[PDB]
Amino acid sequence: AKNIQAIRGMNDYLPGETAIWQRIEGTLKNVLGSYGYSEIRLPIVEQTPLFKRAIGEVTDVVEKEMYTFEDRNGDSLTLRPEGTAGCVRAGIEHGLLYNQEQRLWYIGPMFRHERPQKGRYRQFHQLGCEVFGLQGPDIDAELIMLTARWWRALGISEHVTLELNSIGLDEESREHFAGLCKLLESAGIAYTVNQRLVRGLDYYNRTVFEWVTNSLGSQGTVCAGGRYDGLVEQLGGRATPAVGFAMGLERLVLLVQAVNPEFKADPVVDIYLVASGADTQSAAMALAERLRDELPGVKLMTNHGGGNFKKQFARADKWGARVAVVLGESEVANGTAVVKDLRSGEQTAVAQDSVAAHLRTLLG
Amino acid sequence: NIQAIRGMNDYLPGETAIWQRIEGTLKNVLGSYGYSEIRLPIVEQTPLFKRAIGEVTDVVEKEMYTFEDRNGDSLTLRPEGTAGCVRAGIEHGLLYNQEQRLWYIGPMFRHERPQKGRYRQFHQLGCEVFGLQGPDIDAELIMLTARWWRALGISEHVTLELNSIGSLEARANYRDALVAFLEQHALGDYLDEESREHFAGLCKLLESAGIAYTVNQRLVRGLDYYNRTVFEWVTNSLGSQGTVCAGGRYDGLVEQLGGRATPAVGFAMGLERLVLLVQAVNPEFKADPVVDIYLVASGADTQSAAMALAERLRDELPGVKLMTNHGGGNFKKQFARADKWGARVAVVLGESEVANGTAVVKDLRSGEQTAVAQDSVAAHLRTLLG
Ligand SMILES: Nc1ncnc2c1ncn2[C@@H]1O[C@H](COP(=O)([O-])OC(=O)[C@@H]([NH3+])Cc2c[nH]cn2)[C@@H](O)[C@H]1O
Ligand SMILES: Nc1ncnc2c1ncn2[C@@H]1O[C@H](COP(=O)([O-])OC(=O)[C@@H]([NH3+])Cc2c[nH]cn2)[C@@H](O)[C@H]1O
Repeated sequence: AKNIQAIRGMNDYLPGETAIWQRIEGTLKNVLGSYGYSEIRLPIVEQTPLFKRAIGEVTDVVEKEMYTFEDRNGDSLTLRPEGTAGCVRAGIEHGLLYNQEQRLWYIGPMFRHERPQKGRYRQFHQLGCEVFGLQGPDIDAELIMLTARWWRALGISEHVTLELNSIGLDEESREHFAGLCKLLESAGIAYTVNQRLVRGLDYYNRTVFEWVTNSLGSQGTVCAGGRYDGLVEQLGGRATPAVGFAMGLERLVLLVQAVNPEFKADPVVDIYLVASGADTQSAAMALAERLRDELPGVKLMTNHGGGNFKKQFARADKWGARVAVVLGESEVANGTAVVKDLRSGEQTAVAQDSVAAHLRTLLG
Repeated sequence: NIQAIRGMNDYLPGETAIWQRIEGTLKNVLGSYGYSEIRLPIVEQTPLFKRAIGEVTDVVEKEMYTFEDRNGDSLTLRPEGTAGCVRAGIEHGLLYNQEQRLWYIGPMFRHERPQKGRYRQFHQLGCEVFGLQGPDIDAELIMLTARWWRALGISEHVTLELNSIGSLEARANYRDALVAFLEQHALGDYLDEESREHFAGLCKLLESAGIAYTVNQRLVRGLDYYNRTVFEWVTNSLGSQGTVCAGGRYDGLVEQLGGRATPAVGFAMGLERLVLLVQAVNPEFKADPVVDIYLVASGADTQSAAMALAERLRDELPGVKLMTNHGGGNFKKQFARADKWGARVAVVLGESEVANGTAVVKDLRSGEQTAVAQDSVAAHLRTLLG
């Protein structure tokens, strides 16, 4: 017997912390849903040439970060360090791009071999967004408006700055960049043009932006994206315009918990089901299942493994149950169930056929 | 151009939709039982899988995707989730003298020959409960699954196979007999006393719940950490290679992996097999369109107007899916794009409308369009959509 630890730089998100993640995620997804964007799920592993061909060879990602390995069949495989390439790839592969428009988003883990700190993980997660078929600066502005809406939704708008600039400058890129700035101004979105802003990836053409934070609630940048009109062709498909971005969920989760500790998730248990005595378990479990039928949306946990009423009532407190449906030998024979409000301590005996209604009132 | 690694799929917008509807329902039912989500790393030290799953098992022998890290360490993309789960639990002190009712969803990697229900990158939704011994929690897990089947309406196409493989002793006693017969040419008979009680109590609980099962004495799982209770939910619609959900006890794994002995039980399900079984048995488990309202808008400097009205309508109509057309196009092109997405209504925004402060609300299903003041469109849409 020995202990195996987690690969350094790879994290486990425990029960308490995932509850926050679930809230933040759903909010993000909900807003994406309101703009008409569809979800696409892509492979964690792709062939190495994809990342070499797309990201660029003199990039520090390709140079020193990819987690690459050789498959049983000699093929070199690489665990995705970002997600646009795979997207484009899947796009070209199923023929979703040629003379079509797609507004997609994706979420999942990315991998990069890096020396961990505040916001640098070896296994990290991105919410990414990509649109195909639209060139003008209009769509460029829609994406920024979308990010903007996310900040407001999460209550962190006063902690993210927007950086902007074009790496085309040539005439066309100027008109296009100007139009973008102008849409932003109209939207009342506050920006800062930065001449030295260039992304670490070699596939961006005109537009390049970045939302940043000072709380280092991220690693500075929290979201970053840009346009890449040539990547579809470069990877073997007919030329199509494209733009998107991806955000560091860990950074985001960090920024929110910092800007507003007033954020919380619903507790896990609403009702705890205490039961003790000879042959009560089947009764208790049968009741629990009925309460589940009648009370859709209630989080009810059935104690298991015996324990006296004192221990069980304490388990109810551990979980944060507000109500406790109790049931011993008597209740079972009499066809009742003791409903105990753990907040006021007021318990009452109710006929089982009426417990659902009672709980309903106690929970609001 | 590059293709995808064989045995690893892409889930497109169309099907993605069916996955989220199925996943939600799953997560919702897990929530109604008080189970918490836990998230674990996709890669772990190879020795964990070797230690946990067993050396002479098919997974370890020929399916894992191992490789070396820059520092010499052996890394393995997980082929299952229980090991990572137990590991993370011992590592953060979540199991000692504690109870947990966890679940997780994610990818699992196995190097197998791709078939109808076998892929190299597959997804599991699993459940692990630590700290409870008796057959009660075992029965709960089986009921949890039954609720899912009903929720998804495939209850009629999934059977339950059950079996007890007793304790270490019984299995080490069954060897002599088994092996002896093997050299030459039943498990239930070497089952220690304690294991027979446990399995009977378990069975006694399922009958009462009205859950139908079938004891299968040749049912052993393909992993080596399991102890008493063992089960699999199987479908004849071959929506899978057969088995859609499978699990069992594994009381000794937490200690073996270097922690204090705590009991544990869990299971994991193949989402692909499930999604397949559902689309099969439930012919039209239709998901809703990605677009409700499409925003037409052509004319001089109309876009800032359109994008602005669009932002307002999102604030007023939370829940609606509204897509703002982009890249120009004549009303004819745009109305077509609306059809493409399946928008039921279109709010048109020409040059007049900008000036007159109106917007035309076009009911795509009946063609009857009307001009409404912008302060009243939200209310107008609200009605058209019900
Ligand atoms: N090791 C890490 N640990 C934690 N968070 C990290 C790590 N590396 C990057 N991030 C997060 O991911 C964001 C985007 O990463 P990137 O700068 O490599 O660009 C891109 O990925 C492009 N794919 C953006 C894109 C998508 N579509 C178009 N352009 C960063 O701003 C940061 O929040
Ligand atoms: N290549 C594949 N493609 C698609 N689906 C697949 C593939 N391999 C396995 N599955 C799914 O994973 C389930 C569990 O099969 P398993 O025998 O690998 O055991 C286990 O995973 C145990 N760890 C379950 C467990 C957790 N806790 C206790 N027992 C199968 O019933 C099937 O639905």
